[PDB]
Amino acid sequence: MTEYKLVVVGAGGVGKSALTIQLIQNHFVDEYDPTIEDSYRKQVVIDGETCLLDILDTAGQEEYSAMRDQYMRTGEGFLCVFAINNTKSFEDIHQYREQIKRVKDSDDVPMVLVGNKCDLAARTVESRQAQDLARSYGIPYIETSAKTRQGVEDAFYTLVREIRQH
Ligand SMILES: Nc1nc2c(ncn2[C@@H]2O[C@H](COP(=O)(O)OP(=O)(O)NP(=O)(O)O)[C@@H](O)[C@H]2O)c(=O)[nH]1
Ligand SMILES: [Ca+2]
Ligand SMILES: [Ca+2]
Ligand SMILES: [Mg+2]
Ligand SMILES: [Mg+2]
Repeated sequence: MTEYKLVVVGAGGVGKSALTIQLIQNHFVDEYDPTIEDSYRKQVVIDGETCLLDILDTAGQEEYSAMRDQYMRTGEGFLCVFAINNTKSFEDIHQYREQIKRVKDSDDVPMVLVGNKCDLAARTVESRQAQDLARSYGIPYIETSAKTRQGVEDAFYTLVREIRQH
């Protein structure tokens, strides 16, 4: 069938693993175990097409960031994740997009900007700010909560739909 290689990137603690695990395994990981590099696979039907999703869950911690470049190289589409209660994670999105552009040697790589932890009330990144960033990149902005599952499928499926416009 059709395989889509998705890669989840972004600062430490923003919820990359929680997001991926919610999508693939349908539960919320409450604890924080920093990731090195993990992969998940799942068959799903997206807009009538049977899809194999290969999802790479990457390290956001510099200390665990080892050979992230080598893992990112294979990706066909990237979720760039920040947390809406972590202004620095938003400010650092550019670093991740730059790394993507380097590893893919392209300025045209499918991506979605994701503002996670939208269930939390200590918001310091307003939707409009993130929309403006996404607009400058020519990509969608979607808010998610790995905790409530809000927007989780939408984020990943939207990325698949971006890969398809490639
Ligand atoms: N309230 C809330 N907490 C969340 C959400 N997503 C993740 N968390 C919490 O935030 C912490 C970090 O989540 P995690 O998914 O491990 O982050 P990460 O981006 O994978 N970290 P790392 O880069 O170190 O691997 C965990 O305690 C997790 O429960 C969310 O949408 N809402
Ligand atoms: Ca643990
Ligand atoms: Ca390069
Ligand atoms: Mg993780
Ligand atoms: Mg402000």
